[PDB]
Amino acid sequence: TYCVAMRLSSGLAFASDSRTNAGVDHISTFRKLHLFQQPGERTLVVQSAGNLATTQSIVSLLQRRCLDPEQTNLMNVASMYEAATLLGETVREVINRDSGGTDFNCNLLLGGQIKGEGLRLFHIYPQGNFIEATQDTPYFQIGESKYGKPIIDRVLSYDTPLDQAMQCALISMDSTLRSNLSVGLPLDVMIYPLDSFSTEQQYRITEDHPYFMMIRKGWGEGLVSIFAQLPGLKLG
Amino acid sequence: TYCVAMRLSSGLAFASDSRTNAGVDHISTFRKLHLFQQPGERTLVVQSAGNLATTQSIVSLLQRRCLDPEQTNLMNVASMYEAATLLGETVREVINRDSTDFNCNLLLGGQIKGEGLRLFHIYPQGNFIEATQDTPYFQIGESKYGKPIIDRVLSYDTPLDQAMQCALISMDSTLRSNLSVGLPLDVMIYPLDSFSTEQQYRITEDHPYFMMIRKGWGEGLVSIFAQLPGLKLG
Amino acid sequence: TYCVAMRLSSGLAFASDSRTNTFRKLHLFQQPGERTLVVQSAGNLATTQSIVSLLQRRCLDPEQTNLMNVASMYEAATLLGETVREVINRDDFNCNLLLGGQIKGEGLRLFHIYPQGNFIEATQDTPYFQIGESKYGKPIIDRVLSYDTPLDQAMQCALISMDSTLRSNLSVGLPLDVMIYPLDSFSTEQQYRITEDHPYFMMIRKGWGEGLVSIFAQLPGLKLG
Amino acid sequence: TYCVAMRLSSGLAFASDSRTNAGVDHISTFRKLHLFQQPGERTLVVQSAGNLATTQSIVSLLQRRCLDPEQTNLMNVASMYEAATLLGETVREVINRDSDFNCNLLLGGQIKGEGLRLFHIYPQGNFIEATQDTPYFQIGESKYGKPIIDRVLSYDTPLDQAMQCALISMDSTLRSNLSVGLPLDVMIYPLDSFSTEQQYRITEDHPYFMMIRKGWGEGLVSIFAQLPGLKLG
Amino acid sequence: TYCVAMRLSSGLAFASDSRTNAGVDHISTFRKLHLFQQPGERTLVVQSAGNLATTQSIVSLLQRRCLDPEQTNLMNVASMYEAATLLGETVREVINRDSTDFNCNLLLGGQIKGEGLRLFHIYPQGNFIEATQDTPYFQIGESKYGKPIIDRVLSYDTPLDQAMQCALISMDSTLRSNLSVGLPLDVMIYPLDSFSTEQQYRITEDHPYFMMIRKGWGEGLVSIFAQLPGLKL
Amino acid sequence: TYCVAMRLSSGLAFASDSRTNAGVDHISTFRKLHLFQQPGERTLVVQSAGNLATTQSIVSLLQRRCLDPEQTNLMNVASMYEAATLLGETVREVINRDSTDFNCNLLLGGQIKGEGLRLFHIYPQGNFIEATQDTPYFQIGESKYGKPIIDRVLSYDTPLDQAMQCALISMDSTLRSNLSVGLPLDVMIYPLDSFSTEQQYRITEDHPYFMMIRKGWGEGLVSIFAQLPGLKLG
Amino acid sequence: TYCVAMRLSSGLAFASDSRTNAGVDHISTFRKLHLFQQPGERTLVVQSAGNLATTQSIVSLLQRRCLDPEQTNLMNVASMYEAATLLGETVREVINRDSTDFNCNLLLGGQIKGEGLRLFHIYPQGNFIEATQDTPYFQIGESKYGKPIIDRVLSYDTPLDQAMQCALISMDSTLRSNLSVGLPLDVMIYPLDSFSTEQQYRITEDHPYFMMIRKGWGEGLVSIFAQLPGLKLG
Amino acid sequence: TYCVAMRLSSGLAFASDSRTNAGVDHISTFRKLHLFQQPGERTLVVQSAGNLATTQSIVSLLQRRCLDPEQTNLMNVASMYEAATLLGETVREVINRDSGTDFNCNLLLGGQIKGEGLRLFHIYPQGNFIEATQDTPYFQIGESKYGKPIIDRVLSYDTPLDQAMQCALISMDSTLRSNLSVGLPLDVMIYPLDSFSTEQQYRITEDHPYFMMIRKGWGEGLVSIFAQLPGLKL
Ligand SMILES: [Cl-]
Ligand SMILES: [Cl-]
Ligand SMILES: [Cl-]
Ligand SMILES: [Cl-]
Repeated sequence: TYCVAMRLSSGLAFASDSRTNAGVDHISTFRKLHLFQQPGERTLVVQSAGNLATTQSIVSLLQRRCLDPEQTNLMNVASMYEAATLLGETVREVINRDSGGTDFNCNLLLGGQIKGEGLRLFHIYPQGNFIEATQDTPYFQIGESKYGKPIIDRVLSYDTPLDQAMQCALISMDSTLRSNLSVGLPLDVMIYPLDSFSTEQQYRITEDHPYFMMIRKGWGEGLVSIFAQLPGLKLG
Repeated sequence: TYCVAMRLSSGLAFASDSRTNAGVDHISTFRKLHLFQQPGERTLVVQSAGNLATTQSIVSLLQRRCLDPEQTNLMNVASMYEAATLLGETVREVINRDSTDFNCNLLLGGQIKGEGLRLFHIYPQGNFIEATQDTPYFQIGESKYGKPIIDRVLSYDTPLDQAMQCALISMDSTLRSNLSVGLPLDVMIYPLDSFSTEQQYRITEDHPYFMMIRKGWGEGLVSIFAQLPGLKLG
Repeated sequence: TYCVAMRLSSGLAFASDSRTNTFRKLHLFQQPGERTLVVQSAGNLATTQSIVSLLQRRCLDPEQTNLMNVASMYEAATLLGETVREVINRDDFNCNLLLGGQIKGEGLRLFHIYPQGNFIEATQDTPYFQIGESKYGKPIIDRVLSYDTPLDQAMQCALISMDSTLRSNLSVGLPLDVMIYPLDSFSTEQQYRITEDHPYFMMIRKGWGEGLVSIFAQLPGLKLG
Repeated sequence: TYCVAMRLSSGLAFASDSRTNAGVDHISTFRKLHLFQQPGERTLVVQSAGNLATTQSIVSLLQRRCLDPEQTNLMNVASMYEAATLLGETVREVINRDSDFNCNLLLGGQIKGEGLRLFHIYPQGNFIEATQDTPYFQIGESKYGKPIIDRVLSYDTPLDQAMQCALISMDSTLRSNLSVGLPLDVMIYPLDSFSTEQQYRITEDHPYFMMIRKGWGEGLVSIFAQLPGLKLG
Repeated sequence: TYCVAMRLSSGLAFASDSRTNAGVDHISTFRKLHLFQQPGERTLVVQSAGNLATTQSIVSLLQRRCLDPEQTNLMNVASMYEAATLLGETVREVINRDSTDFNCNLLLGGQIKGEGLRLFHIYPQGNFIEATQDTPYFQIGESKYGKPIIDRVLSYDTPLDQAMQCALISMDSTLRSNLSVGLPLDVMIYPLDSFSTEQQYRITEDHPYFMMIRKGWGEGLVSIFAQLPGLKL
Repeated sequence: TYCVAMRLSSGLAFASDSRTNAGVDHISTFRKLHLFQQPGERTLVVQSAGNLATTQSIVSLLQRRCLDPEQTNLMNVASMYEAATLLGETVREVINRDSTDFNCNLLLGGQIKGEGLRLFHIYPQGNFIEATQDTPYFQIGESKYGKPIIDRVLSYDTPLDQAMQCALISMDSTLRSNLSVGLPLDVMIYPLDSFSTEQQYRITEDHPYFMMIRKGWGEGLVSIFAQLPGLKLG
Repeated sequence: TYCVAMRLSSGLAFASDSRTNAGVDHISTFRKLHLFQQPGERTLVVQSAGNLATTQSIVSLLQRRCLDPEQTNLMNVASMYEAATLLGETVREVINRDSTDFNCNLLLGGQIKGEGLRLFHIYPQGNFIEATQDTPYFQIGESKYGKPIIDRVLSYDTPLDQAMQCALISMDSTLRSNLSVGLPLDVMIYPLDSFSTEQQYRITEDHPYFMMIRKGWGEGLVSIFAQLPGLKLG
Repeated sequence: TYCVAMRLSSGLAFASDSRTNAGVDHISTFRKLHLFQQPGERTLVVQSAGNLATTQSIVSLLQRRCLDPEQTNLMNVASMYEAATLLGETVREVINRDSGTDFNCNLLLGGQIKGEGLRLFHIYPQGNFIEATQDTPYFQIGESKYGKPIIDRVLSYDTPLDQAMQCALISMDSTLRSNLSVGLPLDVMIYPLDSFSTEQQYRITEDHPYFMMIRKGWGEGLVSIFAQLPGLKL
């Protein structure tokens, strides 16, 4: 479980793995990127980490309540801030129901755009409160995140173009996949261009995916080449 | 707090930062690489992570007891394995006296004449594991930031100087990404059969070569990134 | 005790053994033309039988939430959790449940209920759940089952899985209770009890066993150098 | 962690994975098959599962005590049965010292003057011995790989096929539980040979292993497809 | 996290750092100086300390409610005092919803046309105090390191540029002594009656003047120390 | 309440204020610097902060036991480390008997013949940390006001007299910024290998040199500020 | 925080300190004597003690509302009793809004034309009492230290100049005895039927007369003690 | 209830009132100065404040246990420090029994045991305690603030015994005049250094000539000093 989200001037980039810990001996594939879409009006992405029972319930309840117009839901919230308030309430609702402790805890990332607004990205905590990405901290990570953090800090900034933000996300994934076996393919990624309200750039990245293979091989080879040509060690 | 140690065919490489959390409003610099040296006979290195009160006491006890020939100490143990057994005992002794608040992790590496290079990781519980050709390095403290470069370029047959280059790059990525890790560094190269502590160095913010390799690595990465083939998710 | 449930595009397949250490490990909550719910049990027998009995007894009370008047399978899963927690609070006794079936107005849904009373739902990415002594029978499921596998081949997969389990672990034993639930059918017709004398089960086991021995002998010779 | 050892009429076959759980967020590669060899006189194989620190200490102690003739060790114990008792004592010694800390071990090989013997040593230090009717032992994550062994292995199965059976068992296990992983360490011990030459490291790039996995998988899918149609009525 | 505000006769001076603790392994840069601006009419500065989720919700709710003319907001309150009461209400609202773990402190300083400069310190309870000529500045966050130079050099009558200087030296000493406080900085000079936000600046580690003033202060101090009379106890 | 101790290459420097909060409406003057000295053999300094009942009891018990040769005391401990352990043990003894209300912090520094200068910070839990060359000083009590000047000029190699000057300045800024700290002061300079407590001093409101250095420092700060480069942010 | 008010035959005398604790570790200077003056028609003095946020809100609300003739305010109330009532109402208003730790005490004194001098003590609950000839003064804050001198020398008929002397001696003893009370002071003499704030003063540490009255009282007192008859309790 | 004790170079001075609140409508006279005496060997004085029932049970238990040589008691403790420890144990003892802050008390314990100097303690309701030093040479319990200013301006560690008792009486007089919870008769005592005697112990009644004398002299003395002060120059 590793999800990352980036809020840039030109749009948002999302990447999630799918390797999930369901039990003592139950390691399986679950989608960790879900969409709430009203074409021409809103595009919302929810990413999951932590207890699978908890996050599946949060997504299911949200999806179900989207069908009830007499209730506050992700289709009739006026802004991304209200979506975050709503996500947080649902987090408390599900955790308190399942509880009798940190066992049922989750973290969520919520990102997107509602027509009438700019891009917004939030990190929701188990307590139900949340923080918002700014230009100074333009990305969020949830799950096993430290292996993939150094490359984002090296190359991502608020003004990084979308395609490069996504290359950065994939490289971040590559380093994580290589270093921690709790994170695993397939991947689910998405690029959201500003004011597009489009879900066309949604992709599942498997091991057989030709481009992910190439960027991994190219990056790896580039690094090994940089390393070999480093000037000789002079510690004295 | 981040320490790494590497056991290679030609020797050992050690790198430790010095930034320490002693109390919350008390974050300062403490050395996390200590030496037990017998010129021509043994070279043993201890790296510290976790509770500062606990690690300092363990090291002091080991240091005070090296001066007493009538008890087991790091100067009279016969193998690195007995050295590990002794460290393990002392951990349990210090933690049991002071009382996960008082927990520590240690790295123990070097050579005692008559045997090859050995490197151990000691746990709070006092048990330990040993580095092999398949898993030839250990990290303690805030280690994940710095792990990918090691997995990408380090193996048992990496020459000492490149292993040290790898450690420094590992530190660089850690320094950039987590503020609980901080300069100065204390690093050391132990060439096989040398029983020397001569290549022990303190790396400060002004160190010319550390500055150069960080800059060289960073610029190298930025260029590799820029030259990558265009995104094709379609 | 070993139970398996599969959620495919075209329907659901369930298989449970019955040896305990005979008790039913597959229960039906049936309303013809409206809903078909299957509950499977593994783990502490006292706990599981208590949970199942409360649920059945409450089906007789329409003024209470029960498996006959829940609006969706999601609510069915929520109810099961409440009952799990209710029994826990009242009284190690680990239990696991599988909940699968269909309520009209909704598609096929499948849940794994945990001892803590929380639960997960099967997806296209993870289209089956196992409870009980499950490791012996997992490799064949991974080899041949995917979300779009036909019901009959899914049931064949489940049976071979039982076979490997029956052969390897003596706490799992005949008879079997199995069921094929076709999409939108709301039927319990393809529910069957499989005993030692069942002709087709005998057939697939010998058929499967012989094939594997045949592939094995036909393998290219060992070359480890 | 998954280790299997097979005792046959013609020899022994051993297969171990190497994926190891050393600590929280520390899954690494460690060899789980170690050898105690006396050319022309003795060949002993020890396979490890469970707590890495415990098993490593046991192996290290055994290796170190082999250098001392004034002490009971795996070089001077008279039979495999005495070797098993020796392992068991060492298990208890290390566990009591380090005290969760539990391990399971497999012990197999031949001491000159005796036939092949194979033992499974438990964390309490006791042990059981392989027979002709139950001609293999497994430790670690073993259930996934058990059915294929029961279907095709017997006391009289030749060594090459026994090793093939181990490899398929490893394959179903690798595919089904991510705690088990490549590289592998395997070994074939021919009866009366006292040789350690047929020991191998199998990495992901190993051609025959790539081949046998591909061959077995395709075969299984063919048998499944050629099965008679479902008849539950 | 360290923010300071100074209310002087010729204007207001503000300085904020950006190092923030969002989670254990999440120390990041967040801006801690926010503006509510109506050209020619009002300029309001809000500084943040304490829980980030909490302070961001407070600022965001206020920003959103400014777009609603039918509701009390920072654009239609008549005095800086009503602004402060409004802040306190938003503080209690956020704390109640999200739940000292969620506690925050705020500084509110600025000017509404028809009134002089006003500066408030808002507490986690939603009540507040106001700066006077006797107590002309407030600090929030990690404040003790930087207090001695302010008490030493600042008074109600200090010219604006010297007040900003005091702030920068205050900041330097804090940076030098406590690692929870960190660059970049956000600073602002508000001259009396200007209703202007032009003099707002981001100070990075590369900022030429900040390097200069730190250097001058540091060498000046080291020279003062050396020229001290020899110790006579 | 503010205490600071510095361990330098040439000796140790100590300074403590005296303003103590003993009760709800009872803030009075109490000594926070106590000496255990055996001429020509040992000089040990203890500084106290936290609950007055607790620290006064710890000091009296240590003094009581110094008169009994049949039990471990500060007069017969072999190293400063065993002394720290003894302090930590006495802290736990008093806290448990009297019982965060009873908590205290202590500083312990000095020299025992046969070893170098050693300085410890003892925590209420009874464990402790040791000063090193990288962190050559400790503060207890109200310490943040007085830390920056120390970080600016103090180093392991600062000559003794300057270390004391730095301490007095630190004390001055604290006195000025927080009313829980107050004159008189009790200070001491311990030169390495001297084993003398001859340089212990009480600094009152009337102390001439302290008056001179305060006004001298204050005037100096104002002059430097004024000669700073003019503000240019545009 | 210490405030006193005296209602005498010839007028009123007021004195307050300024030391305020606004939060933990935030002890600073705040005015605790505020004026509401209508030249030739009213002179009202409000003195503050307790929670600063509470008292500052009370005074600010009162000041703002004086600018609103459409509302009851301290400028259009007919008598000091109506003023006390309004003050009590505002006390409840701020305390109920902000919500025992938001509590404050206030003194309200002066004269509104058409009635004589009046002085009130307003409590946190919003009710109040009024000074009479038998109890001609009120104190708020840290008051016990400065009470004996008032009881010994103050009466309803004490002249204004002597009354202020008593208040100053009351402060001196308090300043010397409790560190929550501190300079500068704000004092005022209000002569009967004057309606003037001409006699409003800030007393600093450098204030010539205050230094004189303090030294003079202190010196004289020590002299009295020396002239007492020898102790003979037997 | 007001008790004060002074520890000086030449001896100790004690003074206590007797007015006690035993119930809301039960305000009575009870002695608040008790003696534990061994002629030629020790003199201990215990002074009482707070809950009478608690205070009476403590003093009685100490008196009763003074009759049992097989138990730790105030007659066989080696030092005053051991006596304070004993009182604290008894304070906690009585409070835990009676509770199954209403039952809280404060105590003063002062005197001399042969072989030791003068010692004075203030015992807290928690059973912990502090000791008087040269820096704080007296303690007060009960309603103490009215009487604190005269002691601060007149008492020092080197103050002779007679002037110290005089200082205590004036302190009592001011308290009497300012607070109705404190009342005559008084119980006072002067203990000269190394005397181990209870002869200078006195009951001071309303009719006591010398106290009547010292009150009138001081009252007149103050009023005259007030009268000759320079006129207001604000
Ligand atoms: Cl609902
Ligand atoms: Cl020892
Ligand atoms: Cl890397
Ligand atoms: Cl009257």
